Amino acid sequence: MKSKLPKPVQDLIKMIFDVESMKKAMVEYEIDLQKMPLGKLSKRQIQAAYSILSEVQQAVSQDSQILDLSNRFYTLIPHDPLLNNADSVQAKAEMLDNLLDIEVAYSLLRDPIDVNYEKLKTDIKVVDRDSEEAEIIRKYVKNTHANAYDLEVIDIFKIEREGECQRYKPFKQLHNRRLLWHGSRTTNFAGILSQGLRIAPPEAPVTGYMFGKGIYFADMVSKSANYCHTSQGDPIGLILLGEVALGNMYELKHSKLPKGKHSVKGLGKTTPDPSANISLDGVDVPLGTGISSDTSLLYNEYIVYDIAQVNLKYLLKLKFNFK
Ligand SMILES: CN(C)CC(=O)Nc1ccc2[nH]c(=O)c3ccccc3c2c1
Repeated sequence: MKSKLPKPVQDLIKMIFDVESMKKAMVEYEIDLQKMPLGKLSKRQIQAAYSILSEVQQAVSQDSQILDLSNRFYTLIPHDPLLNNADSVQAKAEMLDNLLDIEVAYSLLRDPIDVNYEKLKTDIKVVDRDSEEAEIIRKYVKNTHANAYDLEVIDIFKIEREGECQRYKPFKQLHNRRLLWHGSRTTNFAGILSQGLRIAPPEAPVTGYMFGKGIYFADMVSKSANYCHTSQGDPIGLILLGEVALGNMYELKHSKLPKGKHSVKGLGKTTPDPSANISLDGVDVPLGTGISSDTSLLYNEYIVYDIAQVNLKYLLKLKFNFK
């Protein structure tokens, strides 16, 4: 029966639950879809591939011994590439980080649009273009952009994740609560809305993460926009905006969080203008233009090591221009 959901929401549900986009990504990840289809994909083997990927990372102590386990990974994950380098492990690490959010997407998936919206267990409300919050969101995109592509906001959604507010409740008393970006691939978003924003498992190798396993954020929209993996063919992507209770920040230029700190701030070369900082709802919004800050980073990085420190507030349907 005719759904009463708005068109930008209706079209977003079609986008985040696109079966063809999932199979398309599996082809691009070189995965042999004939020996392992989309359906026969299981979490039990993804987690097993990780514990074998971390064993290749263990081959730091000691070439014939490495390839005996390197090919054993290709036994679990069919491919249609020798894993000995640290770069080779990180590449397959990002693949499994993406594959798991597709296994979650197709698990939920297996009128129809209204069932899928409720399957995600989230309230997605469209934000009007004339609203005050739309100007503040559009200014944050236009001013915190670094120039190889141009960004234009197609839609703004106020996303209310089920059971996230009561989870975020104790961290709301923390100081320095900022509104930061989290960019991810269009396919992962079905899992990001149901399970939420998560941290990498202990099975996964630590080599791939600069500041260890946690939830990574940025103040510059362009930084997170690169993690959308958008091309000339399909330029539409999805980026998030979440309330991150940072509090006591551990400022790093280059173990686990000191007794007293609550977050890590990887200092960068360029920071959004602090004299142009708006404190909307008692939450800092660094929508100023990029000014200069020894630092081994592009721009600033904000990492939290507790899933509850995050409260996903907005969602943006972005269009990418290629010059
Ligand atoms: C630490 N890594 C690059 C491995 C990885 O796949 N994680 C990952 C995965 C998704 C990420 N998304 C982001 O928006 C982001 C922003 C600033 C810094 C990092 C990220 C980010 C990082």
